[PDB]
Amino acid sequence: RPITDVVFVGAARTPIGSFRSAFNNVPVTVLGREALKGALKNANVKPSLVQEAFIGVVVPSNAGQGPARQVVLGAGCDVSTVVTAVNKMSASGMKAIACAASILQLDLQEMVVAGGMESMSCVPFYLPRGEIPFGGTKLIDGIPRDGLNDVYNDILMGACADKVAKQFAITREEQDKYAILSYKRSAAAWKEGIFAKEIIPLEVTITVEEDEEYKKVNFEKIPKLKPAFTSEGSVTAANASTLNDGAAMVVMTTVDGAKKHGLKPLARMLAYGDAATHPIDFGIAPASVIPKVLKLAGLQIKDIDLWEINEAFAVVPLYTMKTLGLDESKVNIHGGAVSLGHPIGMSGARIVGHLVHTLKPGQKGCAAICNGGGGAGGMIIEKL
Amino acid sequence: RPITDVVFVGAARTPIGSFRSAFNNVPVTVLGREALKGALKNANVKPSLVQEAFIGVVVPSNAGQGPARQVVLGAGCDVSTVVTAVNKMSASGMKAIACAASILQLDLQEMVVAGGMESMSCVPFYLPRGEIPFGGTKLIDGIPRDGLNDVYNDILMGACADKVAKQFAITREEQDKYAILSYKRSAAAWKEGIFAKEIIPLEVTITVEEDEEYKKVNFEKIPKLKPAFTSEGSVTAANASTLNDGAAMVVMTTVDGAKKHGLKPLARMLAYGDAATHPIDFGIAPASVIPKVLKLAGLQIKDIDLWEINEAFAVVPLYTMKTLGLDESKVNIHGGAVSLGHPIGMSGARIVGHLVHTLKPGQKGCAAICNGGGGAGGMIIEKL
Amino acid sequence: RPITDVVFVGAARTPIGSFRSAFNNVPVTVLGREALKGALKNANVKPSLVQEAFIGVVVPSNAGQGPARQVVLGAGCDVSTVVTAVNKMSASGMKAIACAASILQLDLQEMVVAGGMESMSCVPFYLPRGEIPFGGTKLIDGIPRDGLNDVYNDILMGACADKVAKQFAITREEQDKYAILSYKRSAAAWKEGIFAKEIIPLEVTITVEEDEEYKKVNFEKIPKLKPAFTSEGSVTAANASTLNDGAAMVVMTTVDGAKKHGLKPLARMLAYGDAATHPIDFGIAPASVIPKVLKLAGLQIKDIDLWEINEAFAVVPLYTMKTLGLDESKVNIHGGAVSLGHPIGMSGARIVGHLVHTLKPGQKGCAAICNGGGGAGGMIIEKL
Amino acid sequence: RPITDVVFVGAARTPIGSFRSAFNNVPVTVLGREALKGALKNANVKPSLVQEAFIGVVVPSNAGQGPARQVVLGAGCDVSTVVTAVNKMSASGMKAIACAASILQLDLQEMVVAGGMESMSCVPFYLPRGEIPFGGTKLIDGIPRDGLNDVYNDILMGACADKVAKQFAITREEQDKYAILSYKRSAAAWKEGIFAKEIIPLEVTITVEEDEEYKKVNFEKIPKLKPAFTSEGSVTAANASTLNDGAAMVVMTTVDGAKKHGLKPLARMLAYGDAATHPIDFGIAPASVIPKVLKLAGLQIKDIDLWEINEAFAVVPLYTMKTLGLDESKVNIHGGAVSLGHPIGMSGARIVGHLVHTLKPGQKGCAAICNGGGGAGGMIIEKL
Ligand SMILES: CCC(=O)SCCNC(=O)CCNC(=O)[C@H](O)C(C)(C)COP(=O)(O)OP(=O)(O)OC[C@H]1O[C@@H](n2cnc3c(N)ncnc32)[C@H](O)[C@@H]1OP(=O)(O)O
Ligand SMILES: CCC(=O)SCCNC(=O)CCNC(=O)[C@H](O)C(C)(C)COP(=O)(O)OP(=O)(O)OC[C@H]1O[C@@H](n2cnc3c(N)ncnc32)[C@H](O)[C@@H]1OP(=O)(O)O
Ligand SMILES: CCC(=O)SCCNC(=O)CCNC(=O)[C@H](O)C(C)(C)COP(=O)(O)OP(=O)(O)OC[C@H]1O[C@@H](n2cnc3c(N)ncnc32)[C@H](O)[C@@H]1OP(=O)(O)O
Ligand SMILES: CCC(=O)SCCNC(=O)CCNC(=O)[C@H](O)C(C)(C)COP(=O)(O)OP(=O)(O)OC[C@H]1O[C@@H](n2cnc3c(N)ncnc32)[C@H](O)[C@@H]1OP(=O)(O)O
Repeated sequence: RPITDVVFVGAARTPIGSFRSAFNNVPVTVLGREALKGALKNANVKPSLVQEAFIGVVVPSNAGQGPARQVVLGAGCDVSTVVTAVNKMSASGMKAIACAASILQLDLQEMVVAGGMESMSCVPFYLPRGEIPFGGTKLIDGIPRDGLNDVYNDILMGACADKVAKQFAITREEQDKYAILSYKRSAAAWKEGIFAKEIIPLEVTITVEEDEEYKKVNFEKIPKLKPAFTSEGSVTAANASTLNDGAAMVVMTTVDGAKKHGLKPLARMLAYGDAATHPIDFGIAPASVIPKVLKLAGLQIKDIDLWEINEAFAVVPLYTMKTLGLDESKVNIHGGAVSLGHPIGMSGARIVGHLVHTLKPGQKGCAAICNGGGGAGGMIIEKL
Repeated sequence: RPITDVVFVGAARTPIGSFRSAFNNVPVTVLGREALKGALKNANVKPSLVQEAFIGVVVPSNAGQGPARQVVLGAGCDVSTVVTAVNKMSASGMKAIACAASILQLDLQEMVVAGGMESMSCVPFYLPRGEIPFGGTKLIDGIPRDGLNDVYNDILMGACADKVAKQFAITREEQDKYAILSYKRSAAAWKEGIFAKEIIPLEVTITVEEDEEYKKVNFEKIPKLKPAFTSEGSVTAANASTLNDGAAMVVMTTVDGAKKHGLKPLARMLAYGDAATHPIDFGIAPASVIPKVLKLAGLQIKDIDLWEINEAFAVVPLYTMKTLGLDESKVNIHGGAVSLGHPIGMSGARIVGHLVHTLKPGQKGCAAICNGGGGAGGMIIEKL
Repeated sequence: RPITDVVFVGAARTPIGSFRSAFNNVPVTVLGREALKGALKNANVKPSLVQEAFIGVVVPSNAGQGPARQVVLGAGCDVSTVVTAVNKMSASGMKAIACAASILQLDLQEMVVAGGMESMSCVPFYLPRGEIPFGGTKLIDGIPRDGLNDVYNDILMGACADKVAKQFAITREEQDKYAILSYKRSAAAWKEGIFAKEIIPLEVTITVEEDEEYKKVNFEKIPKLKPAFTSEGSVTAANASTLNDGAAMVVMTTVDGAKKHGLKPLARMLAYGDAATHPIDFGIAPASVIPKVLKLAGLQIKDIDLWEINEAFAVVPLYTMKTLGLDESKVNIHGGAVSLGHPIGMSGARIVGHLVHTLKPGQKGCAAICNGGGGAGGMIIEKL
Repeated sequence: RPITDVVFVGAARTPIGSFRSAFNNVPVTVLGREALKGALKNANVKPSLVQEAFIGVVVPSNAGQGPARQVVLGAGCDVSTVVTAVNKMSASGMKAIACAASILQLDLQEMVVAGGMESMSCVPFYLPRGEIPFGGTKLIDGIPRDGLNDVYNDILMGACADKVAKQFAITREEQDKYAILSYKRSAAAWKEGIFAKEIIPLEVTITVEEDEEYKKVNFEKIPKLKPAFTSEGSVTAANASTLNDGAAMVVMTTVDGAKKHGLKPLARMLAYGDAATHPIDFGIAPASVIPKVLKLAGLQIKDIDLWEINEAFAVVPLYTMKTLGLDESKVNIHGGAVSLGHPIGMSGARIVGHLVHTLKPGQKGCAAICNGGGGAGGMIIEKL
């Protein structure tokens, strides 16, 4: 099969909750379950048709055995469904979609689901096994420990971004200008109904139906903030992604599978892949994966109508756009992780699902998402 | 490409350590690093040639950001290497190999490594985020919580095995006879040098060069033990797999990649896949995945020379053999997880690597490994 | 020396804070320090004159080394001051005063301070030393563990009170009537300025100057509440004492010491002592200690103008009054622990200090306070 | 009464166990129970005659409600018995005896028990109440937190001793010579049967009948050790007291009570008291309390036949002896806390009970014990 036989037939996501707020105490598996129910409904695919699932999640500690399996069975899929979880840090939700696409192209399955999820609010603290040391010991926070602290450099992802920003003269002022644009774009998109196709609401009693993060902004305060990660840094709490909860899922099949069940293909796969570099330099990895997947698709930069370059920090889209010569009016046009937030296992799936829904038929979209350890995932789709 | 273009060029593993013993306080990332270095040496592949890695690991809590990445960089691979972790419970090490095979068949990479790892000794305890409730709360053990307790039935994997055993009249005595055979087969294999090709030793100061579990047996005591999981049960500490630490890796390429680099293919891929059923019934899933992968390879039961059916409990090989009509003299002939131990992320890779080394040229081997949540992975290879 | 040579020259207390409210995160040592500064100021005694201190505190875990010493040095006393802490559960603050009185009567010191303190809000959770058990373990709440759970019966103090209430036909209705009277008396006393002599305020920024608990009442809801401790119980959250934070201190000397420093004796000691019975029956112990200290003072029930019978539960003053034939109009006339709250190490000192301030000159007051394990302290003073 | 009317009629103690060794996991209340039963048996006093108890214990966290009460009821005393715990750090066991003596002299009771206890092995770790902070927090060790760290200087008691040693030229070599003498004196006393009168054994299954610490010595290694507390320090693990478990109790009455019950007085009280100085200087406090209690008894240094100056560190007896001009052949003649160990709540009672048994009729003994926060207790008795 050619890669273009792989089609997306549905996509949905939860709202993104703010840290310890809307989805406080809501396990990641609940979020994933509701996103998957939503995606299957969007696809008009009954859960019993799903043969296999790949779900990204980075720090599922204390969510119980096989949280990806919990999601799939919770969404009503049959126990015959095959399920795997993947962790590629913030690329997890995209890599899950890639793995699903690979088994479809090899005709190993016909109907598959994929996506990503994270509850950063529910990440626990750790105590090591064995003898508690005389004199006491640290209760370890799983978020920096397994999520956000670089092992090799022993500094947070944001401090890595400070390094890249200084090296490439990406100023505090440019980062704040970009952050403001992201917040304003997120608000405009919500007002225009842009997310209506892709959002499913949750009851928690309250009903959560809107992204929580993007109203949490004070434009006048942004240039006044102190550096958040290093003493002479440029990255701040306003121009960095936030800690968040959410899930995003897609339903994928082959052209034959769609015909067989009378489904409407929403988009098709053109290319996917990954690139990596030094851990501290994850911020430049999207600029390497993008040419790689363009080449796989037989396309050039001018052929992409919309870019989703995950806003890990304002630093990353800024580096990527300037280094590759991208038009900012075609990049992250409905906001991104700086203003919508960043449940790390979710975001890679969210930005792909967003392109599936928001591209006009015929248009091509490219998503690129950097990840801890120095990587980035890339993916190109064509709207149908 | 055809699946038969996918070839294994190397395989290696650490010894398996017993719980809180040989590899006590040794992070999973150290174990995986040494297994990966060993596999690359076995393949005569310089680490700089590795383009992508998939590594299985089930409960990596508190091992730091991106433990699979830590392994790959620790082993000397270039920062350009693409890395993903996978969790399919005890099938993780096998599913990783499958994912690697898929991208090789699609010509998305040429040189890939895959495997699995677990340090059960280093799994931590959890405390949830937020208010410790008045009256106190439970400090949670990550091993049952994220590893071994079934979410849906709220019983341990061994209690699930008790259920399957009683349903299908797999007696305590049959389970004990199988357990004794496994311990004896493990000791005989060690004495005969069977594992010399696949083992790499580790310095921990001690040198660990031998599987620690298989000498921890008293044959006369085995029929005297009480049930380990349920009051009227048949599963015991002796006829159940143990808790362990270890890692296993393989190096994979295409027939063209092997030619290009002057490498000797050891084995080729014939088929891989997965099946699943009700979570409590994971023990019967290997009996479903085996016919599935036989059909994918165009083979019958008689065409397989060696079976590796992971010994999660003696129950599982016994059910599988009697349901499919397998010859026990061709099943788990050098022992298995009851006597060698079961680092859950490792075992699916171990049993495939074992077939790569121990099959005679021209022979075909089938590996099947059940997993929490109701699944099993399957794989068939042919020795060259 | 006769006991009547022992005189009180000052007394002060903090407001009582509600659980995890006004004094949340304020260590017990801060509360004790401010109460002791206040008492010394009330006495017109410079801190350098204090020779010895006894301070009651029941659960000082994690308050650091020698919290009683911390209080004394924090209040400005010289390092030459001798300091001891005592724990007699809820009798601690009274027993501390008794011990101080004993060394004054023996002329072993001339100027001493005594009192009680507790921060129930700051009591920690416990994890035992050594190997954390496989499968997890309980994080133990210090409040029930070291404060409120009876060791012998393995039930809470309130469940003990249910037992005594049922045995002596002290009804739910009588307990609620008493609880209402306590809340109304507390409010009336605050409005009338009754506590103005004895209270010192604290800055925490906010200024805490009033008892927090006594406004936390809904009179209409009281008869509607469910039992709080046992399924068919009579004790409820409204008619039981609450969990609270506070400290109370007194300054004591001999008649000669007062003359020497030109101090005004506020009251003199007539008798003190203790009685005890079966742990579950602590509620009847005040009725035994009262005749004991009356006999020591050469007095009868009619000779006491005011009674302070600590309101551990409404059960306890009710039992005591009816069994001894006391006039309720002379008992706990300005409220008590049901409505003002009950920092367990404090209350014994509070009720004595209250009598020191609120008796008219010439009048005699008797304080009696039951305690976990089956005890009660008693004390009689004469206002001067 | 005169102080000389107060008589000791019995004394006993557990062996002292080494940290996490003989009495590992044995609650302090068990140790105190057995010591109290033993003392009552030594006195030939039936437990039902005991009217009141004072028991010292410094860090009873997680030992349950009212551990002193648990000891008294566990020993078979009547529920009518009045019970109080006291904490004066390492003076607790002595101050308890003082408090008992005071109420006997005032004729408030006739038959009283007193002593001290500690299980340092069972001291727990602490987690504060409320939100675990983002980023994690310290699991606190109760031993330094509530036992051994000075609050004001934020250094351990051993670091305070380093300060006193350097200020007064008490050399490493002098401290080591004293430590060696203590270990040798302890071994000689054990061999000579010195402790046979005062020890009661315990079943834990093992029988513990001997002090565990004094054989844990290597004389040749002592001068080779590194400082234990400060980089340029003189205090080492060998010349400092150790962490230990144990309990010691006495039975006390008046000359009239002894006559009434046909008991033999063993010793009489001559004086008791306390002194204090700056917290870091607790090591010089015994040199202040000794002249104080000598004056109270109308005695001089030459009138004392045996000194028990608690060996918190070798520093403390050395300072005391040279400052007061004491004859070392009369000081700690059967070893002390450096070689026998130092359960902090126990030791003040142990050294007084030891004098009760080991003094010859007509001899006078003085005990002095320093304590955290800057204090020392002192006591003088006369053997009958
Ligand atoms: C490797 C590939 C990747 O994807 S890396 C990305 C992974 N994710 C991350 O690294 C998450 C990084 N983010 C964080 O760690 C947190 O959000 C950080 C930066 C630490 C901020 O947390 P925290 O300090 O708790 O936030 P805060 O809300 O209290 O803000 C601090 C001060 O800044 C202000 N602030 C914040 N946002 C805005 C805004 N949009 N507009 C105006 N002001 C803002 C807050 O008001 C606050 O101010 P103040 O100090 O209280 O006065
Ligand atoms: C879903 C797909 C899957 O892969 S499921 C499988 C995943 N893994 C698991 O589920 C791990 C299951 N195993 C376990 O949980 C533990 O190994 C269990 C069964 C609990 C045993 O742990 P534990 O009780 O600590 O072991 P233990 O060594 O103290 O043994 C208990 C008593 O039995 C004995 N015993 C043990 N093994 C043998 C043997 N081979 N021969 C003779 N005797 C044996 C021990 O001597 C011990 O005896 P005793 O009670 O001390 O007298
Ligand atoms: C041995 C000698 C001694 O001194 S023994 C005494 C030592 N101290 C103790 O034993 C403390 C005993 N008290 C306690 O343990 C707690 O205060 C108990 C009883 C458990 C209550 O705690 P908690 O359940 O958290 O309180 P809550 O405020 O949520 O109340 C529960 C429901 O009752 C109500 N309530 C309470 N007080 C009143 C009142 N004064 N008037 C009207 N209603 C009241 C609350 O509104 C609450 O109602 P709801 O269930 O939320 O609808
Ligand atoms: C304020 C009034 C007071 O009463 S203050 C006193 C209160 N109590 C205290 O302060 C307790 C002070 N003691 C302690 O904290 C511990 O005992 C300290 C000093 C920290 C020692 O603990 P730890 O380091 O675990 O001991 P350790 O047995 O491992 O010994 C360390 C090395 O020294 C050696 N050592 C020890 N004792 C002896 C001896 N008697 N003869 C010869 N050698 C000795 C050990 O062999 C050990 O050597 P190595 O480093 O393993 O080679």
